[PDB]
Amino acid sequence: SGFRKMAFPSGKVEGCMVQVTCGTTTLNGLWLDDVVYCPRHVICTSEDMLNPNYEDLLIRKSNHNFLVQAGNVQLRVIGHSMQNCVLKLKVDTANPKTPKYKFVRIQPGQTFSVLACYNGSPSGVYQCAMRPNFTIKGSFLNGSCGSVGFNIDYDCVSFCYMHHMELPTGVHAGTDLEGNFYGPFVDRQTAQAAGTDTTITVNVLAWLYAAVINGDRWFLNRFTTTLNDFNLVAMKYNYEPLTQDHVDILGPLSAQTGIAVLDMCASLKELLQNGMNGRTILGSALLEDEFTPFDVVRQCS
Amino acid sequence: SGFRKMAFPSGKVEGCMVQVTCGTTTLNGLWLDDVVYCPRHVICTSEDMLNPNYEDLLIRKSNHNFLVQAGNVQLRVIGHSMQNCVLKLKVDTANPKTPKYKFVRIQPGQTFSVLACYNGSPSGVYQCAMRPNFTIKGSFLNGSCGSVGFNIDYDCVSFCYMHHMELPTGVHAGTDLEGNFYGPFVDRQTAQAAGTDTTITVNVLAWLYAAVINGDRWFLNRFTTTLNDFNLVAMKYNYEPLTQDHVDILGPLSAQTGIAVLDMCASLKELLQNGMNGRTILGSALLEDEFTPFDVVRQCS
Ligand SMILES: [Au+]
Ligand SMILES: [Au+]
Repeated sequence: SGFRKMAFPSGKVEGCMVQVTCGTTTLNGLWLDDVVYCPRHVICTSEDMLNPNYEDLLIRKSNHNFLVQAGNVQLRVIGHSMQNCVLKLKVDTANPKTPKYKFVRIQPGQTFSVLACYNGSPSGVYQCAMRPNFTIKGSFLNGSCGSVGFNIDYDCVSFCYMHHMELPTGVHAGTDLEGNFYGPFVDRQTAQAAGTDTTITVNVLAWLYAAVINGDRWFLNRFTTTLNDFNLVAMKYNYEPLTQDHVDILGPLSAQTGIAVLDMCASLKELLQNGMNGRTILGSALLEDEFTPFDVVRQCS
Repeated sequence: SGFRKMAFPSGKVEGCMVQVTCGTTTLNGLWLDDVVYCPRHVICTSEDMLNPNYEDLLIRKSNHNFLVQAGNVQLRVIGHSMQNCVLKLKVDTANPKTPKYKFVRIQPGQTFSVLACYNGSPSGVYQCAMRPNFTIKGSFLNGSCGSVGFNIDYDCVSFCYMHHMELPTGVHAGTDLEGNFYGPFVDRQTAQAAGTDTTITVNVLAWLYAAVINGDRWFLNRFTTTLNDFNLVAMKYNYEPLTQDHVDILGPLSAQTGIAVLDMCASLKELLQNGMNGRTILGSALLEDEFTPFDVVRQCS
């Protein structure tokens, strides 16, 4: 038994992490096959970030200006192009540690594991979630740009995130592995603000289902509710509106616990209306919303 | 910026994870050099766990009774011995993915990253801490025995934990890589209880120092205190008594923030005496004590 914030084994991704140095700036790149993916702001300095015509600055850059390093080995760049906000550095030698992988753009609320990297070397791994305002609450210092978020299905490593920016409000923003930013954020240093960070409601119920099968049952209570009326209380406390799909995904969680999805919404409804009375659920004094229903069934498999 | 619960990159440890099957039971083993380390309860069934003379059951076991599997490769066992509560299965082929490693027995309060494994395959990685009652609050299902906890220093992978038991109270217990259990727990299914889980106080102050450099400063307050008098309030709320060593380890954290260690103890003292008024620190509604002072300086490096 036991429940914890778990991240995927990052071993397959560590073998894809390289260092990219373009002029004076340095960050990390994702080495898959014979292509190295890195944020396109590597071709910019601190003054360009104020407002960078990225197409103009790429005109002055050539193949030998991109230094790809994989430990004590230097990769030879023989081609480069700009795909949205990412850089595709074609190299001559393929990555021998390339795993089974795809490029998947995740949805708001889905979770993924992030490998923090600096100078192409992995520093740590933690679990993250795509907040409804299309930001993430990760740990990213300077030089962490190029770090990726991934999911692992048996043998397939599903790359989904790449760090780019840190907003002036403390959170972070980035793109998928195709270069398209998650949300209305641009790779430019300006006054960017994210929306009101609502709570992934389907991820809270899945987390409450994990507390039931682990001992924490003091929040279980003798009330039920309807989907429309629970969404009224959920909308007041800045929660995501629950849909019929979210109810279905918790089906397996409801089938094993024998607690209906609407009965869990009522118990949650009382936690929003009465608080927690100083008590804890699964070692947390607040309601955790960074566990997908699939994250629970995987940890309780 | 940003602060999160980070675990070490588990890539170096994934290359050391094998499957050990002795008779009807199966679990994971740590393949370093030509030795495979696994809990010695692999030679026991469900009925033996009631009370197992481990020396007697090992008399009936030979080399061919231990099946070591590394994916689609079977390892040949040519030697086996019992070191405390671990099993040393000598094999004929050395592990090519053996990293730089040592066997270090950590102290209560220190942190380490755990790789959850089932049937010799890594499932996830999460950060853990050695609670003062010598247990851990990890996530371990059936078949997770043999999973290890580790720290990584540049190139040295410091192995420190190996999962063995799940107590009837929900927490877990295990040994170091030399077989010696952490605490007064035995590899036997009986009525074992851990002591009162106190709070690692030095790890709370280091966590509060991380909140200062990240924005969360509402808990900063205009009071100071002494070490002896803070330990009076700390002893009431089941906290670890603060020593002069704990004060010194926070030196770097106090030097950069310009907040004295005693000033942080006073702010914490008010958090224990007044609660949190429903507010959060670093996204948590309680005081987190699973961050060593070195865990903070590493994340703020
Ligand atoms: Au960066
Ligand atoms: Au086990």
